[PDB]
Amino acid sequence: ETLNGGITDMLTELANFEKNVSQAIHKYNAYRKAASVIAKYPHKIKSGAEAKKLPGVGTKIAEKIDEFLATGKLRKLEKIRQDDTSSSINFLTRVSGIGPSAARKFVDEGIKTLEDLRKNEDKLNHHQRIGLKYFGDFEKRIPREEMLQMQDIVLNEVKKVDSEYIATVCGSFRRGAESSGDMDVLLTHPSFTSESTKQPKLLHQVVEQLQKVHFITDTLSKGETKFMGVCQLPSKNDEKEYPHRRIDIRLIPKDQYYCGVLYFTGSDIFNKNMRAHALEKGFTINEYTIRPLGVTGVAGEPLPVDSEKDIFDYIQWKYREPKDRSE
DNA sequence: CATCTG
DNA sequence: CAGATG
Ligand code: NA
Ligand code: NA
Ligand SMILES: [Zn+2]
Ligand SMILES: [Zn+2]
Repeated sequence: ETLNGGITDMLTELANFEKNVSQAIHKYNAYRKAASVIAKYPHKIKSGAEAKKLPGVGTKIAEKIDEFLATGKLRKLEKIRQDDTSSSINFLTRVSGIGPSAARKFVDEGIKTLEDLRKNEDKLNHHQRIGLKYFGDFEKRIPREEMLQMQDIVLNEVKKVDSEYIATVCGSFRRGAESSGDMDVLLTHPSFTSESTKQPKLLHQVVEQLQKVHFITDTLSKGETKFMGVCQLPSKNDEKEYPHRRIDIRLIPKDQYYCGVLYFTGSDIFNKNMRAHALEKGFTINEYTIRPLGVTGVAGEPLPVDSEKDIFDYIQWKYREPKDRSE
């Protein structure tokens, strides 16, 4: 957790590049298991050989560790940190809609910077376009103070549209979080469910309203259950306009909301622990539902939930306010 | 995993 | 339809 940090950190630096710059997915995968195990390892690795002793740890990675220990750096790491091409992919990626694949091709066409992009706006697609347009704003954290005003608006309009709507602002913001990165709203209607055959209007109506009154600015992707968009808090008394914020809204069958609600709220850490216990208590838990573990190995059948209250109870646990859902 | 591009 | 991105 700090006894083998530098070690894992470089391993990450290495794994990462294999993946994004080279295509070396395996390679990349290697650095990762390695970093995984060395992370868990209870002692302070004083040598490659000692390391190698580990599973996931081979000869090359050992090699690397020695050099790292032996001297405060790594030639290769240093060699990679310079190279403009590598640095490029790393940069270009920062733009919503640019993944590595794309990051690659652009560089290969000379697009390396931000302007590069701008001039080649033709080569970007819609998402990518928006992405570039909101580059800075997109990287801006969202103060909870904005989060509330924001949440305010969604919740009202979702409301005027259908009284039976049920919206929820999951995420960190939910676990108290002083600031978040984006805004994910969990959504369900009573007339939407597990067997219930679709209902796209269900999602499409609210999206409209939002854009209707201006809260929603752009659409990134708009499927029948997931809408990926951009939004923004009406600039007040002209002087202070807000940034453009990421926003997702997603429809869920009412019959498996709280699993999802719970689920989204995290932290992953809380989740695991809750997953690990549910299991003790003789259960199963996931994004969608909670089921009773049979002894034959496994087995299923959905347990019936009406609130985060129903889940905890089940695995017989202390209901945890979302504030203390941390770990 | 759901959505887009092509 | 494979393959990308979030
Ligand atoms: Na990106
Ligand atoms: Na293939
Ligand atoms: Zn020891
Ligand atoms: Zn999100």
